[PDB]
Amino acid sequence: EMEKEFEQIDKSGSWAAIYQDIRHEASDFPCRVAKLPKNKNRNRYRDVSPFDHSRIKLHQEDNDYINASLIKMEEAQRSYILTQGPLPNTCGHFWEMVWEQKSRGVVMLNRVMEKGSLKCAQYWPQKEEKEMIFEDTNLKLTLISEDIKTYYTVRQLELENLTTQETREILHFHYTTWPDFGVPESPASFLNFLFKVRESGSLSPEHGPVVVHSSAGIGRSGTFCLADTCLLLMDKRKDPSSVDIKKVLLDMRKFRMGLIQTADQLRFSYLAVIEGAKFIMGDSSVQDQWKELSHED
Ligand SMILES: N[C@@H](Cc1ccc(OP(=O)(O)O)cc1)C(=O)O
Repeated sequence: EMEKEFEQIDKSGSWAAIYQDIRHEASDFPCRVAKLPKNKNRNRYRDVSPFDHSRIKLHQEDNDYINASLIKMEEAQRSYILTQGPLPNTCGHFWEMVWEQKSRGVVMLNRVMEKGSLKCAQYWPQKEEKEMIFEDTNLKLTLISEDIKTYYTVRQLELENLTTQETREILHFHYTTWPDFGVPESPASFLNFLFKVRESGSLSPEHGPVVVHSSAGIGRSGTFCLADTCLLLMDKRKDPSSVDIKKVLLDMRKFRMGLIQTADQLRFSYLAVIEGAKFIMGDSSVQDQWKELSHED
């Protein structure tokens, strides 16, 4: 059980060590392209890059680079694209990637401004009268409507390939209360938000991979993804005990570096998967409790 392990680590107060071990066993693949001099201004953080093997390639004959990675979870049969918070010169690229990869949803786990600094460009329109047109990638983006809650907002955006005039609806799930390098207020609010994304179809296989991002695209992003895959893995068999969280986090780190930034985010991942397992096991009432506990309205 992950719960027995949880209790053992907790009793022994060894989340730091456990996490140092993950950091030490994590894959290390080259990030040659991320490091090319022509891509310097396309990376927000010097120490956070996409491995070449899993990076998302833009279909432009100019510079196909974007700081984004495809986390392809074989056994769980679910993919996600983790990316950094778009920079002012990479918002067109970001939306280009969304169009090309056929994503239906974008999960934003950070705020534009955090800790007195700009952690991500304002890459989507905050009002409907004012659409965005990314000239470099020939795309148009319009806010259609938004549903603001206490700690998150869900937006319905319309993305148009100005070249073909094809149009797509993109859902934007914005978690506005998760501290950079922190953990959510409670498993309840996080699971409530996670099920909002799930219930939307965004995570479905009929669509391209959902784009998940934070500021670096690894801390809060990794946390979100780890919990989801773990819950999906136990869902296929209705067997929470067959899931090894550390092992799952490690398979994910083969696709992108630094997934889950602190020992507490790791600990929070366990709490979230343990609590979410109640639902997986047939107690669907727990979903209503998360809503309550979340205090979304
Ligand atoms: N380690 C760098 C870059 C970094 C930023 C954010 C971060 O987490 P998040 O993916 O959750 O935005 C991880 C790393 C920083 O501390 O500024």
